[PDB]
Amino acid sequence: EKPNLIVIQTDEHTINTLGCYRRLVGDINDSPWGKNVVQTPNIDRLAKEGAICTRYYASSPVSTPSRASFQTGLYPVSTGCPINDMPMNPNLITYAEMLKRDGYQTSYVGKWHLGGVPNIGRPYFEPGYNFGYMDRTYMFNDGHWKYFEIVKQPNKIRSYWSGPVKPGFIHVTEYLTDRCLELLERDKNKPFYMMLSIPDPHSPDIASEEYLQKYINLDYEAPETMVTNDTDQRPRWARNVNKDKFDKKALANYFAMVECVDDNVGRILDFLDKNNLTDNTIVVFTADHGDMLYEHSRVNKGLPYESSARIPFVIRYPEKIIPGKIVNTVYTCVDFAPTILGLMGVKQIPGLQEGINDAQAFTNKEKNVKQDRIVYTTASPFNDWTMATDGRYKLVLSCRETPWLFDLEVDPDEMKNFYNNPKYKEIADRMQKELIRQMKLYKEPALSIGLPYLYKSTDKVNYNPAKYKSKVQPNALLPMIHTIEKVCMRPLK
Amino acid sequence: EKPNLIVIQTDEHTINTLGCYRRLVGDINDSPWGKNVVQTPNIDRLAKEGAICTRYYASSPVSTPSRASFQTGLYPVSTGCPINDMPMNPNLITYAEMLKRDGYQTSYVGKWHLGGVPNIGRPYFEPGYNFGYMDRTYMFNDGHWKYFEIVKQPNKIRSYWSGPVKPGFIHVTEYLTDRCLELLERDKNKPFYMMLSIPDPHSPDIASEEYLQKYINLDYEAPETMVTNDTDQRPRWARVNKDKFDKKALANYFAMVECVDDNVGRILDFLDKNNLTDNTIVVFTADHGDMLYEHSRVNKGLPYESSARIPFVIRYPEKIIPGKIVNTVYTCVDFAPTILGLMGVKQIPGLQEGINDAQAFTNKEKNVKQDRIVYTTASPFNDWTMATDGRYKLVLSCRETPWLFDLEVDPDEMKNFYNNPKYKEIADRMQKELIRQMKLYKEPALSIGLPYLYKSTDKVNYNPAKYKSKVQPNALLPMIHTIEKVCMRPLK
Ligand SMILES: [Mg+2]
Ligand SMILES: [Mg+2]
Repeated sequence: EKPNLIVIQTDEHTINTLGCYRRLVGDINDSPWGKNVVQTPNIDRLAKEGAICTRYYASSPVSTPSRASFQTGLYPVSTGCPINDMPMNPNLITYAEMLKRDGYQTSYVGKWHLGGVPNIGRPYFEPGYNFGYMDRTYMFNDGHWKYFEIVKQPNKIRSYWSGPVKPGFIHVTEYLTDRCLELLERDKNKPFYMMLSIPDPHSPDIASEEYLQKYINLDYEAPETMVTNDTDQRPRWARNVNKDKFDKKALANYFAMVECVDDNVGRILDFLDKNNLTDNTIVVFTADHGDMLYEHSRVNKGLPYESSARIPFVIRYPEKIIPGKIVNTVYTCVDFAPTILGLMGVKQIPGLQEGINDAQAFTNKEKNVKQDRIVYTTASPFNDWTMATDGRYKLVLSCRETPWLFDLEVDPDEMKNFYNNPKYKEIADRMQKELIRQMKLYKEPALSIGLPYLYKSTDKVNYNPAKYKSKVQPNALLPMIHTIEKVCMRPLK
Repeated sequence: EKPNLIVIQTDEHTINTLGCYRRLVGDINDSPWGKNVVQTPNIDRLAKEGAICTRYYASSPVSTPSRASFQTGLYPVSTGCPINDMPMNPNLITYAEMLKRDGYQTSYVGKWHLGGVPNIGRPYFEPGYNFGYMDRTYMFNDGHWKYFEIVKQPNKIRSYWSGPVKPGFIHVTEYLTDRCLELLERDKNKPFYMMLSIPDPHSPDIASEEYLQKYINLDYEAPETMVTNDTDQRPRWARVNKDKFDKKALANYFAMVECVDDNVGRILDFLDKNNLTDNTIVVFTADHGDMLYEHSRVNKGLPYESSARIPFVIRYPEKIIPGKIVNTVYTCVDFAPTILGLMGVKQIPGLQEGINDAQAFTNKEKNVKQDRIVYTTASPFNDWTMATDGRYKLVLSCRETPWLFDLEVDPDEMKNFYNNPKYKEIADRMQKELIRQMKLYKEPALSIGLPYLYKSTDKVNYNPAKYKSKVQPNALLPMIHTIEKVCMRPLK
């Protein structure tokens, strides 16, 4: 009996907003922002009835590069899309194409960000190459709107970022979930692969008023990693919101968005239970990247810090995954395709897979799983930092700062550098040798660009991003391309 | 046994630079520019040994839209790329994909213009989706550079617009022809489909000195269709005066065509030596033509015959009788259905907005003519639409009142017959068909709400800026271009 696959992805979602991750490091009611943190009962069910990954990271803490690595089993340079808005190479084979080729009905509902399509001020559905997704009716490339209006039935939709909900407006999280439930009912009696990518926790921290009412008046605490000018000891790749400008209204909005998400994940899980698909359906809860959310005095920033770099990875496969399993092995989005295809018995993406198939970690009987492994992450807009982690030690190399070594056992809040401590010399050496080796193997763009990285603490910063930029002539035809995309390619009539 | 397919396509190539088309309308040594016109012996061989199409037009007289229509059997709006630099829909099936599905080894050497990839100052090889093409090593998206230099063997090339020529420099036409022949030798004993798209005629008009010396000092005459500021009676959609005629540019254009024709001979000589002529279909065509000083215009995509018409010569010795002339009107939308019908290959699944007229080439008629009207569209601004039955050409526009052309009575297209009472019924039946086809093929002008004039009494009230969009610039493009040059398409 071929297992079904449902992947639920969020955008800019910090693991600290999930109770499953907060309980792993302490009380579920303690958070960087205190006790009024959002509770995630429905997502936490997947952890309780399955496996939680404590060291899952984005290949790059930016949307397009991470999403690309999740589909391809490849680092962002080999996907064609290391920067946002770049098209993913249409010739590359995705895990969805492998599922399609094994007789699976494939559907994507939500934000793609891999099609390279223009912004038309409204959701751009069916964007770019299918990449193995048969139903892309409710797949749109990019947008931060919170409300949708349905002008024509298929997917002719007007989008709105803010404002009260007008009479025919639907909150996007509910809409996309409602659409996914419909496709799930149609394919419940066949091998099906559904991916719902919800964009809500993302940047425009604007939430539904029925969710905001529950958080706007509550009290929140500024994260203890927040800085003041005289207490700023952060690396320069992270030097912004000082403790004085911590915004509790934006925090309440983010918490309200996460509750809408968890409620809507529950409707998907309630459906599976009612239609008896829980046992033979693999459910994954994940995100493209996380959010600093005022931690380290940063917000919405692609950083090697845990809150931004780390992504939630919770998987429930009742048949082959024991409940309460914790996988501590370090992983990136490059590992998803080989691992998910191995777990489902499906053939691997042919040729180069720069990741590992660790389906054994979930299929074995060990309640706590850890393998000795190092993984590397990359910076998206400017490739200005690189990072390697073994689970406890995190090494950051940059053209904007001298090397930084973090110890999560001794300093979980990543507030101190241990690179120059002679007691950590062997660790630093091992981590630096691996980062350089992985940088060369996975074609780190910084090496091709010749960025001035500092591999020694004696080095000085000499970096102007302008020298590595290629100024570009503006296309005079784009004003007319935008018109034909709106009125001809994606018409509201 | 499955026939081979070789398609040779040029860029911005007027039919009047081909002697096959010049002899169908007058003397071969008679041109709008005089008797010093380029002679095209090798391309003329395909007309003599096969069929010539007297009324073949581009779907849109602009590169990306016409190229997309040729591959997909669809008008440019349905290809995803009605305008240049827009990418073709990667989900669409091409005739190459249908050939790949029937065992054909498929290859493209030259300019694609459908991948939507960025300009990197050098050729961008392997551009975007394969679209049924299995060898795209020498397929580059866009660029009209005259010389290539090979830094690293596969496809790592630096490009020159026109240099004093250094030792490593290879002229693009010869380079691309050299690579096609290398791929043709490797697949000669298997069913093969090769397309060679040469960008040469389309250009900043710069030819190799070996070919330019043959034309730079000769004498050329300004076309009689040229106008002065005081004798201009052209439609406003076409509004280079005489005296701004550039014979040096013309010489460069003719020298470019002679290099092309010589290089087509090498492909034809290869087929003859390897005995592949009889079971290989060879097609010579172009995306669109060039006004080349005719109607006092040079490179503008217009409904005039020099821009709108495309060369279409086809030789299949097994099924096509030598000397055939097909006068049925066609657009590039018709190629895929017809080529697949001719090769006995499954038609592209789903909607085809064109016809499979392989019977016209296979039949016993030396002069084929069936009643049909076809339509062409304007690429950048959808400002004009055209319909033709072969003799009468109707142009509708937002910049001018309706224009009816009679190519029997006025082959130089200088007069309007729409408001001639003898042509009232023909104009009415032509306009009805244009509007019917415009609605059927989703003409963008109707969707944009452009102010098209459907009566001679109408007045032009059109502001293009009212229909154009506001475009914010992308901050990331500077860094994306660096990644493309150093990571995606490196010279090292
Ligand atoms: Mg982002
Ligand atoms: Mg052009």
